[PDB]
Amino acid sequence: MQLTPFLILLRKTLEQLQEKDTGNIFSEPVPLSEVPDYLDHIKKPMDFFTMKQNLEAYRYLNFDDFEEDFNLIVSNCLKYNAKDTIFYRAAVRLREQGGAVLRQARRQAEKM
Ligand SMILES: CC(=O)c1c[nH]c2c(C)cccc12
Repeated sequence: MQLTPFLILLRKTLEQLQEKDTGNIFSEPVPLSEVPDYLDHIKKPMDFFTMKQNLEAYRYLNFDDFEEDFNLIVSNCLKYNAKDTIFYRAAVRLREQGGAVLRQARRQAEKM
């Protein structure tokens, strides 16, 4: 399949995922200066800005590459934050709502 339509699709999909994160809690890396124990629990931080950089660096060449980093955003947040927090529930909401975005986008990629 052709590269350019695939990257256009991933850009649109990433924008749709960011729209689901209405608090923008996943827009940029977790600020390690404020959370010095974060790396004690989380081996690979991820966020939507880093995903955009990876996309434009041609690091995502199949849908799994892209969805893996999305899943890291969600799983890191569930792991680090207590269940009774807004942050934890925001990851649950993103998993549910972003999952639906991802399933339709993957289907578009399969038509290529
Ligand atoms: C997504 C996430 O876990 C966080 C985003 N910002 C945070 C902050 C500021 C502290 C702890 C966790 C987070």
